[PDB]
Amino acid sequence: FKVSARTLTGALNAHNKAAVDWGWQGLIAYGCHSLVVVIDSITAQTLQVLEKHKADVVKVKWARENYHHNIGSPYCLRLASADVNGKIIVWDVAAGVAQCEIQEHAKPIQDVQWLWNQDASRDLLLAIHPPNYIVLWNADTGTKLWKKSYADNILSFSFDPFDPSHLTLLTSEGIVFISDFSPSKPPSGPGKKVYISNDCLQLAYLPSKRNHMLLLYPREILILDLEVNQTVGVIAIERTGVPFLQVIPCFQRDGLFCLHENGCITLRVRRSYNQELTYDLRSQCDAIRVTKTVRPFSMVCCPVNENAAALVVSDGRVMIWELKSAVVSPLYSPVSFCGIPVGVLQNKLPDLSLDNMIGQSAIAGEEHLREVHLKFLLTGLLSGLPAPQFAIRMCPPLTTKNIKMYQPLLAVGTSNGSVLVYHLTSGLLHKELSIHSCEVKGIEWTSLTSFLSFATSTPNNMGLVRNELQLVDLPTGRSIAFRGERGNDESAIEMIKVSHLKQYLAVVFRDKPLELWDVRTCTLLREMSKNFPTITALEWSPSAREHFVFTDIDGQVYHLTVEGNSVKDSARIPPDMGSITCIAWKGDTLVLGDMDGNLNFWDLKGRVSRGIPTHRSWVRKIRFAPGKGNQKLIAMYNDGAEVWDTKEVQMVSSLRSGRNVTFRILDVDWCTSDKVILASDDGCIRVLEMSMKSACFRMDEQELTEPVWCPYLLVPRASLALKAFLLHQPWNGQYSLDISHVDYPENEEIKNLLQEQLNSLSNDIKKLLLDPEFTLLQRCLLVSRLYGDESELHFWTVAAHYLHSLSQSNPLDICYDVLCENAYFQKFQLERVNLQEVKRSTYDHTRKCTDQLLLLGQTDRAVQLLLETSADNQHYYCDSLKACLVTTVTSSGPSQSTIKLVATNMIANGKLAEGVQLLCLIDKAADACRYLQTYGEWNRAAWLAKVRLNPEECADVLRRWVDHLCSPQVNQKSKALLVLLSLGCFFSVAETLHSMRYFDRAALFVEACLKYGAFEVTEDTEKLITAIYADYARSLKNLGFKQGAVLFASKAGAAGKDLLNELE
Repeated sequence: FKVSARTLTGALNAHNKAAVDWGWQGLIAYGCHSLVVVIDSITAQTLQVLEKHKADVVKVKWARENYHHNIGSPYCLRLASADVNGKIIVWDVAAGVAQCEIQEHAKPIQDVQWLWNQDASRDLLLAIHPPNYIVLWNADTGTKLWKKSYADNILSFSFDPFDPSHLTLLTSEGIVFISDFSPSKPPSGPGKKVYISNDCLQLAYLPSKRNHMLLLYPREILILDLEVNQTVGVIAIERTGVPFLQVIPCFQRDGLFCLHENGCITLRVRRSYNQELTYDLRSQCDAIRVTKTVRPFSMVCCPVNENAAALVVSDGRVMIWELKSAVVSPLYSPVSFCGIPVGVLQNKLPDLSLDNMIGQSAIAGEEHLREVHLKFLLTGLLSGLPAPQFAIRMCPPLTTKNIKMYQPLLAVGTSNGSVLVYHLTSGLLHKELSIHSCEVKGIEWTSLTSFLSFATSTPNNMGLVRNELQLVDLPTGRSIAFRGERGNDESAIEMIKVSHLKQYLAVVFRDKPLELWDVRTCTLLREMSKNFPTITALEWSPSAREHFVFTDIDGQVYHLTVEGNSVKDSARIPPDMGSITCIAWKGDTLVLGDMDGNLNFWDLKGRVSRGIPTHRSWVRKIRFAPGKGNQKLIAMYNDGAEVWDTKEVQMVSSLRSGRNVTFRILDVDWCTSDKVILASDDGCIRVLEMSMKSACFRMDEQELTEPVWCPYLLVPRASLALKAFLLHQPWNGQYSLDISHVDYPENEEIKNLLQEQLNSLSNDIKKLLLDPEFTLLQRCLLVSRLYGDESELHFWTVAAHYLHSLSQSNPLDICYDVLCENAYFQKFQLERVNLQEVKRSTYDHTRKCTDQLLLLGQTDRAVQLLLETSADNQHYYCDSLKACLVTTVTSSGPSQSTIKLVATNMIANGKLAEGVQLLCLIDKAADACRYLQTYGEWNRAAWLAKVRLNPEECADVLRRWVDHLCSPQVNQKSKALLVLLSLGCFFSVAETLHSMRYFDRAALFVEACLKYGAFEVTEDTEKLITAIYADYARSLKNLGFKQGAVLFASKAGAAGKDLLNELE
């Protein structure tokens, strides 16, 4: 029965309103009063608690994982936190030790967020320093990069998911836009500022629609369009409804998660089946009770599957919700499962992720099917310690007569009237029972499965107080009265004592004589007479003759003996210095505590006293350490606790509040012979060592009732090996998920760790893995989903979709933009320009709408819009001439040389937009795209090539864009890879993947292409395949996995013979 040091959390504080985050690793972290707690959602149990901050935690943000993982960059957990004092700590949650400290000024940190662009460096952090300072930090060495100051009060900021160089700020005046964000130089100027026409609640971008963001209001939700700076969608609640509190967008599908003031969560999905954007409510949960002391703070959602939500409320309760599908605007099931379409006889898992529950986006009012209904279910619940002022007690110490059934139980009393039972080994709450109707004053144990507790009611105008005494047996939970029915007119009870052998019991009142009881018989034995000294302290003798001693208000020490019903007196002691408030007895030493702060070390062997003043204020309670020959006591004062020694008088360690520790001590106890338990005033219970020195709790040595699936807790050499084992499932004929069938010469401990990690997977995941018809692409997608990585998650979906499309409507979702088809993109652009045209307001918008329509191909509706300029505007002649020209220039065969010359001259002189517009207007978009690319506007050129142009001319433009994206001054290789995959050039993708030392993603891509028939093994393409196979085999050999290494070396051919010469 080993006990490890640990801490237990309770209620939350007002400063922890927005301290919670759900990262891609699958763990949820929230901020306690001064601690960070990491919990799991699948099993709902606490895993690791971090305690180093000296102030309240205000922000917790998980790290981003958008980079290739290898030996140099293995899978690790990284956390960042901020406090009120203005300190930022970078955490490595595997042992409890920090890696970086950042502090500037003495003001609270208002916003912390990582950078998603990790192509070059993955240790960049941006934080806001009040009042107008923004600093970009480094998470590796804590070195400042640049500092920029503004002339406003920045509240929050968000990053553009599509353009890394775009950043926006929310100020008390308006919104500030930055378009020159870079880690090398600070922003040039203040940027473009606009004024909204103060009480905004949230500002975030929309990851589903480009150039879209939302503004949160208590009664309204606004969708804003960037290129027109106009509202295109309003989400409003009914007249009698609950105001909004928070909103969280989604990426896989166009949806929003909304949190209300009453604790309700609603899901809204964009309408696509039967002018402004409309979001229809789909699912709703059940509201929780709202009280002046209990209120929800904020909610989080899973960023990987977007099918689970977590809610945090003030009292420490965590609720986990799940979204389920079953078979207003209708919704239909997806066509492709795990990246590829499936039939009607294969196993399916619609609840695996959100994208597998509903279909892709569509335009309402267009000609086109199983209905899908979504509902919310509560499957998790976590509870913590109640309000402060606990009352704790420890189980009887472990002797050699009860080793078989000993269990280290802990009893904690609260003001609600309930008693909490803990285990202290696994850390889980064992039992919770409601006993009393008022605050519990004391808890004492009578056996290993029973204890006693008492409570008092509110005194009246005279002083008489109702007394309650209940005996509780833990396995059954029964509660019965001990004294009986004594009425509600009696004096209160100060203290109760149970003898060492659990035989007798004493009850002490304010002005009532002492009473002696029997635990087994539950009958009275003897009641003291009226002429009895007042009781101020009492203690038994841990030595059926049992002895107990007590003192009076004067100071005289009285020693009495008990044997059955007869009670006699032993001896007397001369008075000795003020009034005694606590007595402790063990062995032959007796210790007395006084008001002034003096401890008299009386020893009943030589009649000698040793008074050692503590120079403190007042002594509350003292208790000795369990165990024979263990002469140690802990003394509780009004400012802290101290550990002493009764053999040699010398203080061992001290803990003073305000000088050494930041919190107070409300109760002390003895867990084991070498550990102590301290109760804090903030609602925390800590188990510390001899010196009460804070330790670093490590997740490696921790016993858990239920295994937790987390590859990040394993060694770097194990996660990659497990990934390789899972990817190539068909080992040596049969299918199995145990290590002991494949050749893998490593130590037994890591093998057992891998086996227990595998055994914690869900039944449906295991069944999907054990499917002969589950193709390699689906396996790769499932592995990417399980590991929580984003790079492969984005790569494999697009790769599989394009491979299946080219091998042979199911279109790609619009969340990829330039990675979609021409017609699907063109339809969305037409819808967007129609929305823009609907809500034109002034002359500064009609011109822009006409310009957009003149490049989207609409020629008939642009002439009519042009013929509307007023007769007083100075541009009437220009607009009329342009309209007439557009009407008469519909011929493209003859008389086009001079028009092209004029366009080229206008482009050369500086006017580029007009020249490009005219060139696209007459007969040519490729030349306009070339000129746009020459001047550095790559995004508009790519958009133009996607809208117009045949799929034979856009290929060259996109290849040039990819080549530009590969420049060392940009470092955007992932986007170039995605565009190359969209272009259907698999050989170039494989070559550039091999050039970037991606030894696994290239081999998997080659295998997938060979299976799907993209390129054959000819006399020219065999060298690259052989080199990739040899490199992957070497990489697998470097990890200790010999089976995959030899399997790939066999297929390598003539470049793997040397590797096989040393493998075997």
